[PDB]
Amino acid sequence: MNKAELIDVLTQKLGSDRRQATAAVENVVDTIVRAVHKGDSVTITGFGVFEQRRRAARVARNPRTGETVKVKPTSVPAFRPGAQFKAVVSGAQRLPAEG
Amino acid sequence: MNKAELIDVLTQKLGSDRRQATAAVENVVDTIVRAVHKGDSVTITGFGVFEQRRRAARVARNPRTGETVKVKPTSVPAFRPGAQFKAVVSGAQRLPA
Repeated sequence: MNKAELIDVLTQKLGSDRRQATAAVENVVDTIVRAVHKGDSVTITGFGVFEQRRRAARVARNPRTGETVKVKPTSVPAFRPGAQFKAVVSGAQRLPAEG
Repeated sequence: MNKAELIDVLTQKLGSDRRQATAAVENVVDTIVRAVHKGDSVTITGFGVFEQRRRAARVARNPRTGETVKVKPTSVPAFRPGAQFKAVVSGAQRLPA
């Protein structure tokens, strides 16, 4: 699923026009990204937690020379899948049914 | 930021009712989860890629008993942060102003 298709899907669920669904996706993404960039975590309960992490000084291998090099700490985004996302994908919980 | 706060911010950006922003968040979530569930990946370009992976043959120590067991294989969700999401968080690229 590419982003346009995500938007087509969301359009039918929301009963919006496509521009609205596009705005929603882009602005969900942007809200998340700006929070994390501030060092805040974002918990979308059930789905997962987006956060910023600070990778300590560590080792990596320099592709162009093959030498191991010690690279500097780096702040990185991460997502921890929440229990319900995991439960569903692992087969331990069924997806929501019409109700 | 909690989910309700994400919804409040989205309500404000979209100029919608809160109920609509709530639908937006929950149905974005459901669309992603369900695609990963059927084994497909969802690429939200810039942001990242949600995917399903198969963990096979992993060991673990049952911290109840202390004994090392092989854990039976499981399919798991994952998210790979996108190039641009990393570039903002790392400080490489500035956010749009």
